[PDB]
Amino acid sequence: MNIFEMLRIDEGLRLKIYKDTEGYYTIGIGHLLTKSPSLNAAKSELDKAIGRNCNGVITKDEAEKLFNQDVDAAVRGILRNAKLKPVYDSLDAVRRCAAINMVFQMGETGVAGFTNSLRMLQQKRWDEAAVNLAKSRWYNQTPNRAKRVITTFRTGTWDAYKNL
Repeated sequence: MNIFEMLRIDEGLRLKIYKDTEGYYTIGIGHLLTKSPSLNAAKSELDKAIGRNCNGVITKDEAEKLFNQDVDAAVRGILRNAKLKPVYDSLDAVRRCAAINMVFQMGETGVAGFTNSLRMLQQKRWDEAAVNLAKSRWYNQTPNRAKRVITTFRTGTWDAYKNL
Protein backbone atom coordinates (compact mmCIF):
# COMPACT_ATOMS: atom_id res chain seq x y z
CA MET A 1 0.00 0.00 0.00
CA ASN A 2 1.01 3.59 -0.71
CA ILE A 3 -0.71 6.99 -0.58
CA PHE A 4 -1.99 6.68 -4.16
CA GLU A 5 -3.59 3.29 -3.54
CA MET A 6 -5.01 4.52 -0.24
CA LEU A 7 -6.65 7.62 -1.68
CA ARG A 8 -7.80 5.71 -4.77
CA ILE A 9 -9.72 3.43 -2.40
CA ASP A 10 -11.13 6.33 -0.39
CA GLU A 11 -12.05 8.56 -3.34
CA GLY A 12 -12.87 6.10 -6.11
CA LEU A 13 -12.57 6.92 -9.80
CA ARG A 14 -15.27 8.61 -11.86
CA LEU A 15 -14.62 10.05 -15.32
CA LYS A 16 -17.69 12.27 -15.47
CA ILE A 17 -18.47 15.22 -13.22
CA TYR A 18 -20.10 14.02 -10.01
CA LYS A 19 -21.04 15.45 -6.62
CA ASP A 20 -18.85 14.57 -3.65
CA THR A 21 -20.10 13.69 -0.17
CA GLU A 22 -20.73 17.40 0.50
CA GLY A 23 -22.64 17.96 -2.75
CA TYR A 24 -19.76 19.70 -4.55
CA TYR A 25 -18.88 19.16 -8.20
CA THR A 26 -15.89 16.86 -8.45
CA ILE A 27 -14.26 14.60 -11.03
CA GLY A 28 -11.67 11.83 -11.30
CA ILE A 29 -10.16 10.64 -8.04
CA GLY A 30 -11.73 13.19 -5.72
CA HIS A 31 -10.65 16.27 -7.65
CA LEU A 32 -12.84 19.10 -6.37
CA LEU A 33 -13.84 21.42 -9.20
CA THR A 34 -15.84 24.08 -7.37
CA LYS A 35 -18.14 24.67 -4.43
CA SER A 36 -20.46 26.66 -6.70
CA PRO A 37 -23.92 25.14 -7.33
CA SER A 38 -23.44 25.85 -11.04
CA LEU A 39 -22.61 22.88 -13.27
CA ASN A 40 -21.46 25.39 -15.89
CA ALA A 41 -18.97 26.83 -13.40
CA ALA A 42 -17.73 23.31 -12.69
CA LYS A 43 -17.36 22.58 -16.42
CA SER A 44 -15.35 25.78 -16.83
CA GLU A 45 -13.06 24.78 -13.97
CA LEU A 46 -12.68 21.35 -15.53
CA ASP A 47 -11.71 22.72 -18.92
CA LYS A 48 -9.18 25.06 -17.28
CA ALA A 49 -7.72 22.17 -15.24
CA ILE A 50 -7.38 19.80 -18.20
CA GLY A 51 -6.48 22.35 -20.87
CA ARG A 52 -9.20 21.43 -23.36
CA ASN A 53 -12.97 21.51 -23.78
CA CYS A 54 -14.06 18.38 -21.90
CA ASN A 55 -17.82 18.87 -21.68
CA GLY A 56 -17.71 17.29 -18.22
CA VAL A 57 -15.87 14.08 -19.13
CA ILE A 58 -12.18 13.14 -18.89
CA THR A 59 -9.99 10.11 -19.61
CA LYS A 60 -8.45 7.83 -17.00
CA ASP A 61 -5.00 9.28 -17.82
CA GLU A 62 -6.33 12.79 -17.23
CA ALA A 63 -7.89 11.75 -13.91
CA GLU A 64 -4.59 10.21 -12.87
CA LYS A 65 -2.72 13.39 -13.80
CA LEU A 66 -5.02 15.52 -11.64
CA PHE A 67 -4.54 12.96 -8.87
CA ASN A 68 -0.75 13.23 -9.10
CA GLN A 69 -1.04 17.00 -8.91
CA ASP A 70 -3.45 16.83 -5.98
CA VAL A 71 -1.33 14.44 -3.92
CA ASP A 72 1.73 16.60 -4.63
CA ALA A 73 -0.24 19.68 -3.53
CA ALA A 74 -1.31 17.98 -0.30
CA VAL A 75 2.28 17.06 0.55
CA ARG A 76 3.51 20.56 -0.29
CA GLY A 77 0.72 22.07 1.80
CA ILE A 78 1.88 20.03 4.77
CA LEU A 79 5.52 20.98 4.33
CA ARG A 80 4.71 24.71 4.07
CA ASN A 81 2.43 24.72 7.12
CA ALA A 82 4.08 25.58 10.44
CA LYS A 83 1.60 23.48 12.43
CA LEU A 84 1.56 20.44 10.16
CA LYS A 85 5.20 20.06 9.15
CA PRO A 86 6.62 19.22 12.60
CA VAL A 87 3.92 16.59 13.18
CA TYR A 88 4.39 15.12 9.72
CA ASP A 89 8.18 15.00 10.15
CA SER A 90 7.72 13.20 13.47
CA LEU A 91 5.65 10.41 11.91
CA ASP A 92 6.60 7.10 10.35
CA ALA A 93 5.85 6.44 6.68
CA VAL A 94 2.46 4.79 7.13
CA ARG A 95 1.16 7.47 9.46
CA ARG A 96 2.45 10.13 7.06
CA CYS A 97 0.03 8.67 4.52
CA ALA A 98 -2.84 9.10 6.97
CA ALA A 99 -1.85 12.76 7.31
CA ILE A 100 -1.70 13.27 3.56
CA ASN A 101 -5.11 11.59 3.27
CA MET A 102 -6.67 14.05 5.72
CA VAL A 103 -5.10 17.05 4.00
CA PHE A 104 -6.31 15.75 0.62
CA GLN A 105 -9.86 15.46 1.95
CA MET A 106 -10.22 18.64 3.99
CA GLY A 107 -7.30 20.85 3.01
CA GLU A 108 -4.21 22.11 4.84
CA THR A 109 -6.05 24.76 6.87
CA GLY A 110 -8.72 22.31 7.97
CA VAL A 111 -6.27 19.73 9.28
CA ALA A 112 -4.07 22.38 10.92
CA GLY A 113 -7.12 23.19 13.05
CA PHE A 114 -6.99 19.75 14.70
CA THR A 115 -4.69 21.21 17.37
CA ASN A 116 -5.22 18.65 20.11
CA SER A 117 -5.06 15.65 17.75
CA LEU A 118 -1.87 17.00 16.19
CA ARG A 119 -0.26 17.31 19.61
CA MET A 120 -1.22 13.76 20.53
CA LEU A 121 0.15 12.48 17.23
CA GLN A 122 3.43 14.35 17.76
CA GLN A 123 3.60 12.81 21.25
CA LYS A 124 2.93 9.34 19.78
CA ARG A 125 -0.08 8.90 22.03
CA TRP A 126 -1.86 6.88 19.38
CA ASP A 127 -4.98 5.70 21.19
CA GLU A 128 -5.61 9.16 22.61
CA ALA A 129 -5.10 10.72 19.17
CA ALA A 130 -7.55 8.24 17.69
CA VAL A 131 -10.18 9.09 20.29
CA ASN A 132 -9.70 12.81 19.74
CA LEU A 133 -9.78 12.56 15.94
CA ALA A 134 -13.20 10.90 16.09
CA LYS A 135 -14.67 13.87 17.98
CA SER A 136 -15.13 15.75 14.73
CA ARG A 137 -17.58 16.68 12.01
CA TRP A 138 -15.17 14.81 9.74
CA TYR A 139 -15.77 11.54 11.55
CA ASN A 140 -19.52 12.01 11.83
CA GLN A 141 -20.02 12.94 8.18
CA THR A 142 -17.68 10.34 6.62
CA PRO A 143 -17.34 7.72 9.37
CA ASN A 144 -16.18 4.75 7.31
CA ARG A 145 -13.36 6.70 5.71
CA ALA A 146 -12.48 8.50 8.94
CA LYS A 147 -12.37 5.15 10.73
CA ARG A 148 -9.88 3.82 8.15
CA VAL A 149 -7.68 6.89 8.42
CA ILE A 150 -7.87 6.84 12.23
CA THR A 151 -7.00 3.13 12.38
CA THR A 152 -3.98 3.94 10.24
CA PHE A 153 -2.90 6.63 12.73
CA ARG A 154 -3.63 4.35 15.69
CA THR A 155 -1.71 1.31 14.44
CA GLY A 156 0.80 2.55 11.88
CA THR A 157 -0.31 -0.36 9.70
CA TRP A 158 -2.43 -0.72 6.59
CA ASP A 159 -4.89 -3.06 8.32
CA ALA A 160 -7.92 -0.87 7.53
CA TYR A 161 -7.09 -0.90 3.80
CA LYS A 162 -5.51 -4.17 3.05
CA ASN A 163 -8.65 -6.06 2.07
CA LEU A 164 -10.03 -3.19 -0.13
